[PDB]
Amino acid sequence: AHHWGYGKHNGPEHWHKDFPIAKGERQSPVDIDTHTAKYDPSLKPLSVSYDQATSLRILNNGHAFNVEFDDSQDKAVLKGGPLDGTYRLIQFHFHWGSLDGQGSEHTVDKKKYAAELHLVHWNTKYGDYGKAVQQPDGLAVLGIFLKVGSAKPGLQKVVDVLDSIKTKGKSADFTNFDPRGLLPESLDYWTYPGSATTPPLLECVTWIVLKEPISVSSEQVLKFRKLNFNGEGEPEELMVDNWRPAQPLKNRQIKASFK
Ligand SMILES: NS(=O)(=O)c1nccs1
Ligand SMILES: NS(=O)(=O)c1nccs1
Ligand SMILES: [Zn+2]
Repeated sequence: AHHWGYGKHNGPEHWHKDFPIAKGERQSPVDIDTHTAKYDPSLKPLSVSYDQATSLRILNNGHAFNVEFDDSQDKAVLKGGPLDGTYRLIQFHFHWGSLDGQGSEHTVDKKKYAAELHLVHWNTKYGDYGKAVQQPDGLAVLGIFLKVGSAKPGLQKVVDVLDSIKTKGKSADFTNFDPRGLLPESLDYWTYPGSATTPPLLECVTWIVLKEPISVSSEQVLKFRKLNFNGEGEPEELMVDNWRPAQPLKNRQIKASFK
């Protein structure tokens, strides 16, 4: 069974041994070189349609926490931008650091942010998530950087439930959460073809990374860092530094939606 993680002994440098696609041609995350990314006037504005989102549950899965949505019909969808068709929101989660100077997966001119939010969506033309991840255009992940400054009011409900899901395998009800409160003002973005950033690292993602970070407070991110990778009663390993470093860009172009 899976035994990968973020530690010295099972972290990103080890993943290729059980997931050889780790060394593939379209791995994520990557560094976004802002001077090399080309404005593409053919890209569209994103359409983020979360008005009818139905959050259900929050789960500590031993790698991050996922806020899960009802994806049994088109309630919260992502369309437009670089995408063809309709992508349904299934879950969001974050990656973060042990200190504010690292935590993001993507970097911008080598700058690491304190954390990165991933809103994960699957292409409805493949019928279910498991089928979608087997396709090069199966997922669309909306990535949003977090910097530390003022509090993000819409994040507080998430932070306040974390005490109840401290350890791997714990979940809690998480209904009526509006993910619109996690977005920045601008939907300007970069996009490129990549992969999931956790094993099995499937090369199925169209990445859409927002240029504008959101601000969260130090206190909010400190609460992320109180979670545990371990299960209940096991030796405590704080859930920190659950980010994969930037991978080689190889034969890919990062496109900008903005001039
Ligand atoms: N990250 S991994 O699953 O390939 C692994 N490395 C050592 C033991 S298990
Ligand atoms: N961290 S991520 O959003 O690229 C992801 N991995 C698996 C499903 S979604
Ligand atoms: Zn992620």
